[PDB]
Amino acid sequence: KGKLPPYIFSPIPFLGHAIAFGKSPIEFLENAYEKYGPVFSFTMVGKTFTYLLGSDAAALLFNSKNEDLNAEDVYSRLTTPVFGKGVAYDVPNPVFLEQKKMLKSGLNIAHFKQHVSIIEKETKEYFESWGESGEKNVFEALSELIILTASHCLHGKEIRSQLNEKVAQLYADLAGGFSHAAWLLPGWLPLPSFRRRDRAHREIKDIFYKAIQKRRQSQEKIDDILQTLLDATYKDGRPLTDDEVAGMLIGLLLAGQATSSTTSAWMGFFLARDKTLQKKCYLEQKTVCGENLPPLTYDQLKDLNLLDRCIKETLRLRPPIMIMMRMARTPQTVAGYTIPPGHQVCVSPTVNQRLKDSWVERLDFNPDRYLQDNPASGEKFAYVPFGAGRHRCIGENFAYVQIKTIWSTMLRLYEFDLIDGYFPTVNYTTMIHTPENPVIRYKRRS
Ligand code: HEM
Ligand SMILES: CC(C)=CCC[C@@H](C)[C@H]1CC[C@@]2(C=O)C3=C(CC[C@]12C)[C@@]1(C)CC[C@H](O)C(C)(C)[C@@H]1CC3
Repeated sequence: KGKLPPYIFSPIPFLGHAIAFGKSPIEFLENAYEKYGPVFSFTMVGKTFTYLLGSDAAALLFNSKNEDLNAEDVYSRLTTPVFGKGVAYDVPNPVFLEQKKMLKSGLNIAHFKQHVSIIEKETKEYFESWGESGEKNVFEALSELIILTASHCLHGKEIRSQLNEKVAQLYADLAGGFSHAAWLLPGWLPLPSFRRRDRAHREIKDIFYKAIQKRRQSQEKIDDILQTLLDATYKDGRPLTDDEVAGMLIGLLLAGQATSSTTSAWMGFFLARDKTLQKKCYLEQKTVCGENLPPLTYDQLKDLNLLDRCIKETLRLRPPIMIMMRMARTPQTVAGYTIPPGHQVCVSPTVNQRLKDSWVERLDFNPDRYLQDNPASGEKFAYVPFGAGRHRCIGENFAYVQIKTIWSTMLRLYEFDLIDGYFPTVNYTTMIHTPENPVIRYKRRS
């Protein structure tokens, strides 16, 4: 009822902080935290935004019911142009919850066991074109490759065979629609995400009419994923339209690719920058898999603990998801403040995960930080790259399978280096932080 969180003055009448935030969001929220503490509001584009920084505040959002802090109210703008109607934030949460469970069917030890071989092969195949040595763009490569690995692993061999590396460029433009601008403005501007949704939709639509050409009198007794969707029905019983199916396959692919490819690229540069550490990851491959480095198996992954912490530290310093957003529909209180209905409520993993008074040597890439007590273990919500509560990621496990496998394979192929000391800066083009000038030097390993 009572007290609003501290408000941050802007001299710009309706825009508010839209420009400064859009240009440098992290810097902004860090500065805001030092001056206003962990809970504050500011205006952007005639709207009020309340951020919850650090673990104790962020808990309000993470522990929230969707009825009170609503996701789709914010997210539908961003994702409905990308996935299309009928799926995700374009439907009630009870429906989206049903879809979420369909997609979880593919995600268990059974499938992961097969995934590891697919991924290792796709990777090795892909990086032939790099030959023995050079200087190349590793982010473009992983973007291409992970289209292939993700579609193969999650979507099946059939779908995979109709996709190729040109589809990465569709997906860059899909992900291009996850921008400050798209977040805050009505969709009438130079977003070509719509063209790429037209294409990615068509591409995925051929595939239904392919299984459906057989679906008539050919009932598949080969286990697939598109099959699961076509075969499945909602709680109430109704079957998914060809449109629902299609959207969910676009989303599943983006899910497997967008967050993984930026993360994978960053790890590259962190390891290229710290050579001692890259060495040990290589040695770990041998210690764990044997000096003769045979093909990778799912069961080897759980023991690649250093690489595991390298992924963890990358997601700490460069999470692919910088902020999560909800719309307050009912008043809410945190830290002695009341957030009224209408506030957009936000948390930032990026910020939480380098908080000046939580994370010692906050900006250092040190994966050994997890071998002593640290906020990821000793706080509930200081480390949240995959989120928490009712909205959290179903795909963390697959994600780690893909990135470990790709980077296990890649360390076996090459030794990586920076080019004249240059460590990529952050590119805030989109709300998925990619690295600047992501060209890595590489030569043959061993
Ligand atoms: C590094 C890889 C990934 C990261 C960092 C990541 C991160 C996240 C985060 C932070 C959320 C929370 C959204 C929110 O609270 O508003 C989320 C939700 C989700 N992610 Fe991911 N994700 C990744 C990979 C994947 C993969 C591979 C899949 C599917 C196979 C996937 C599917 C989902 C789904 C279905 C949700 C649920 C959204 C909701 O319930 O509102 N993600 N992810
Ligand atoms: C159901 C199918 C159609 C899509 C399922 C995946 C979808 C729920 C996941 C995948 C992409 C995803 C998570 O990584 C993303 C977000 C939350 C949930 C999403 C849409 C969101 C929307 C969370 C908010 C972030 O700021 C940002 C806009 C970058 C991402 C975009 C990607």
